[PDB]
Amino acid sequence: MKVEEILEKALELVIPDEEEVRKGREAEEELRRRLDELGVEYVFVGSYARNTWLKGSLEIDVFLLFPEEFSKEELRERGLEIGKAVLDSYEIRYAEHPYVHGVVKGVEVDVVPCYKLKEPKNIKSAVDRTPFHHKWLEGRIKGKENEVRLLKGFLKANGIYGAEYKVRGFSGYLCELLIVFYGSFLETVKNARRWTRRTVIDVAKGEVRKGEEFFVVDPVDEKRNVAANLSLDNLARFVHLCREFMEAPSLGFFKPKHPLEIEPERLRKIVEERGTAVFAVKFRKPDIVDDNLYPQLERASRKIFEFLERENFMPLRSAFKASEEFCYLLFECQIKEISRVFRRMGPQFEDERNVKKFLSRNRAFRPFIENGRWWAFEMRKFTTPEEGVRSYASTHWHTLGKNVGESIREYFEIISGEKLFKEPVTAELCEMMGVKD
Amino acid sequence: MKVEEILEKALELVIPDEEEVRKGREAEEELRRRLDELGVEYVFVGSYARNTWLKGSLEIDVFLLFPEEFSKEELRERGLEIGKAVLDSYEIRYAEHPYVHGVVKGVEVDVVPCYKLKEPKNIKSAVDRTPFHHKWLEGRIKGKENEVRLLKGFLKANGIYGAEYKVRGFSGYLCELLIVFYGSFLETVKNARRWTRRTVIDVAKGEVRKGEEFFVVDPVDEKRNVAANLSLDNLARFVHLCREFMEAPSLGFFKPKHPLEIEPERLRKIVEERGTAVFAVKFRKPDIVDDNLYPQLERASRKIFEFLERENFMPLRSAFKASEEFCYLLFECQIKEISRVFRRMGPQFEDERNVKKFLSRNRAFRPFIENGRWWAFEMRKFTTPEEGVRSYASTHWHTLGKNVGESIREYFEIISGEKLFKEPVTAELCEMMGVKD
Ligand SMILES: O=c1ccn([C@@H]2O[C@H](COP(=O)(O)OP(=O)(O)OP(=O)(O)O)[C@@H](O)[C@H]2O)c(=O)[nH]1
Ligand SMILES: O=c1ccn([C@@H]2O[C@H](COP(=O)(O)OP(=O)(O)OP(=O)(O)O)[C@@H](O)[C@H]2O)c(=O)[nH]1
Ligand SMILES: O=c1ccn([C@@H]2O[C@H](COP(=O)(O)OP(=O)(O)OP(=O)(O)O)[C@@H](O)[C@H]2O)c(=O)[nH]1
Ligand SMILES: O=c1ccn([C@@H]2O[C@H](COP(=O)(O)OP(=O)(O)OP(=O)(O)O)[C@@H](O)[C@H]2O)c(=O)[nH]1
Ligand SMILES: [Mn+2]
Ligand SMILES: [Mn+2]
Ligand SMILES: [Mn+2]
Ligand SMILES: [Mn+2]
Ligand SMILES: [Mn+2]
Ligand SMILES: [Mn+2]
Ligand SMILES: [Mn+2]
Ligand SMILES: [Mn+2]
Ligand SMILES: [Mn+2]
Ligand SMILES: [Mn+2]
Ligand code: NA
Ligand code: NA
Repeated sequence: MKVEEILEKALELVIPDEEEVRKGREAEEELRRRLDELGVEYVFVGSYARNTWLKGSLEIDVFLLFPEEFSKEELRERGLEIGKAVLDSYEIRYAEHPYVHGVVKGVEVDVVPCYKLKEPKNIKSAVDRTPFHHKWLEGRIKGKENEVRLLKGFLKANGIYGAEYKVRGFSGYLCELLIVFYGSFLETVKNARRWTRRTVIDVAKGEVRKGEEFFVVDPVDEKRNVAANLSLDNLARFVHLCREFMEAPSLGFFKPKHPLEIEPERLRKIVEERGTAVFAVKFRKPDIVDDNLYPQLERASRKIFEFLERENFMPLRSAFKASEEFCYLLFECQIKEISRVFRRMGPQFEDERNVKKFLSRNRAFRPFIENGRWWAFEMRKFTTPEEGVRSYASTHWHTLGKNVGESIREYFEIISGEKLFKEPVTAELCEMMGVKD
Repeated sequence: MKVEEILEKALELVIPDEEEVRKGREAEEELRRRLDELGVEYVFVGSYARNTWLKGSLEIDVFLLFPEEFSKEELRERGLEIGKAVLDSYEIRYAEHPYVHGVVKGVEVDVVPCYKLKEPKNIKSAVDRTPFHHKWLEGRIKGKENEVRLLKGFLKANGIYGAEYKVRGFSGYLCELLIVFYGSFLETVKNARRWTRRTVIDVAKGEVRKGEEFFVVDPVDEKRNVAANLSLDNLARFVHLCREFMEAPSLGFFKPKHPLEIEPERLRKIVEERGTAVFAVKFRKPDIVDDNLYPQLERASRKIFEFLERENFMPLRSAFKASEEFCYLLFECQIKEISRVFRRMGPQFEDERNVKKFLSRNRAFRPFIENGRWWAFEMRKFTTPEEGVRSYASTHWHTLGKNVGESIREYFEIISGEKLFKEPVTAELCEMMGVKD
């Protein structure tokens, strides 16, 4: 319905509602009140400050600004003190150096202590450059706030907003840098059609060039890749969505797909048509934060995938899910049953001592020579992919992530069939198998 | 029972019997009679001449010796004429240049025409060096005739005597050169324990050295490998048999193993225990000689093996058999059934034009991105190895050898199970699966 009219309608799905904007301003004024009474110098940074936050993601970022001559724990101990006095409730979170996360009048706030540096040139981590992030964007982004919200809404409706590990998508700072570089949502989307996995966007030089990896150069620190947490596959999904949108634009690109919600009977039918083995490893969810859990689920699922490939079960795809109580690692394989017998490699015929050792073992069938080398028929200890994973998980839990592995050691189950379709995984199965509406 | 006493007992299994020696001498005298009346110059060569032929392999080789100045077809036309006058019956065989094979008083004779060269130095093929083979061996092998017969009997009882393609073993000329080089059967067997696939035996230089392939240098022609038709796997089998014999010598090494002769019920049991797919391609045997047929059966069986590997049926081993009326190509696979669905590779995400073409095809399930590249779920046209070979044999017969392929084009069958155990292939199946006594 013409690109320009679709973008006007999308603004209603992307701009926060009335009670959100008011809820936020009440919390900000109260927060100013408490900090001012303590005599601390501070600055509100982030998407709240710059009026670029997406509908439904209200969150207030504050940095406490201190004299340049204070030690490492003079900023840690003192900075925390103020953060605990100013919030209704709090939690010691850990991004790189510890900060405070809490609530003020029912609104999430982060309080981060750092130096008051005149000019940046002083490297440490991402914490100490964040004030300079705000300083660089403030007033380069003025007038373009809705362009930022269009880009964030687009990305969110398609599951790729956020740099946290559950997502591996686009951060808020990244969205704002893109809008500054290209000028608008529409120009971002038109130009991203030509991005590659080697594209380097150098915001401070107004330059695009080729490199070894996808790299967005932080204008505050030339060694920092702002797109570091963006996965290759999510970059690919975004380039394809940009091409599709420009080919046939729709308001539907700004709305989240309502899920498949299939009945166990239709899934049973689909699994019968495909002729595959479909199963899950179930275990208790360890008590750790998402940014620690999700890298472990990814690793555990890859190590089991690699086992299935090496054992000739021909895995197609894998997925994983965490609920409140349990985690699930999901697999589909092309092979449901393999023969008991397999071929084990022995030595070359010339090597007399090692040939004697190879032929000494008792076996049911006779070894043989093929292309100058000895081989023997031997028996597998499992013949289905479910039996294989039971064995792998019981013995090699120590490679499946520190905490995920320790949980599997205590308890796991392999589930298939009518039992599997009753766990909260039908949505992940459907996506993994490419099931249509 | 002591190596030396075993070798004395083996001489009875290796030396021709009474009526064989007499049957041969009658045919030789008659043959001399007929050639002498024609005024042709000739010489008896080969294992008959030198009294080195194994029990049960009586055959007389004659070469007709002609003046040096006769053209290529002056030796072909004239040489044939004499060969047809001298034999009771005949056949035009083809080794390299045509010769005559027939019978005299119930004994096989070959008559080959070639030049009467003073000194060898005149290269053409293996035909024109054969008189010089005899000349070089005559009287180097005197006194060692039973040593040669021990070596041939050893090799025969173990299925590796003969350079013809059905066997790919040791020729008679090769056995005689080995006995000259090492001095005896026992010294041959002790030294062959250390042969490798790089061993070069240079009989004329009294030297063993290393090369690129196993090579026995003809003392008449330094460019000719006398062991050219010996397979790598039969060289390996011979080195291992030599090691075993010296470790625990037995008369049993000179006797042929009496076969397994299993009942269909025991084979059914074994196939059930292994859990594999076992099947054969059956077709009519083309009307051609063995040295043409066996290379074609080997090729056809390899091309089908390579198909099964490429289609993920995990073939273990293959074999082949020709009876009087039919041929059989035999296979055992680890996978009895594979899923209908498989993963087809598409283009990298960057390549917009080729991505559009890939996503245009109608399919039952949705394509997906993985590690920067597009993939699609598609459906196989067969799910068992038997169904796969039916398809391969029907469409790609043109790669299965000229004559074997043309027969399969006219008629073939895939046979498994209780039907398979009733064809004359149980012995080849047992060997292929390493079945024990
Ligand atoms: O791990 C890190 C490191 C550094 N920072 C830095 O802290 C600042 C605030 O981090 P946010 O991710 O909250 O940025 P935001 O407010 O712009 O976006 P949304 O909440 O709307 O998603 C950003 O400017 C970033 O540079 C992180 O956010 N996370
Ligand atoms: O490339 C490979 C990898 C692994 N393997 C075999 O599979 C097993 C598991 O290999 P994994 O890599 O899945 O588990 P792990 O890290 O716990 O390995 P280990 O420390 O226990 O060795 C190993 O014990 C190895 O022998 C291979 O044979 N080849
Ligand atoms: O293809 C060829 C080429 C050449 N020759 C040459 O012709 C001669 C006779 O060929 P034979 O193989 O009949 O030799 P043989 O008589 O020594 O052994 P057996 O029959 O007892 O097995 C051999 O000396 C060889 O060099 C072939 O036999 N075949
Ligand atoms: O390495 C290979 C070989 C073969 N193939 C595929 O399998 C088929 C049969 O490959 P074959 O090599 O078994 O038969 P052929 O000689 O008759 O091959 P064509 O002349 O018909 O091509 C071919 O059509 C080829 O596409 C591969 O995909 N990869
Ligand atoms: Mn924020
Ligand atoms: Mn924040
Ligand atoms: Mn927070
Ligand atoms: Mn930075
Ligand atoms: Mn392990
Ligand atoms: Mn002969
Ligand atoms: Mn002959
Ligand atoms: Mn003959
Ligand atoms: Mn020669
Ligand atoms: Mn073909
Ligand atoms: Na195990
Ligand atoms: Na076909």
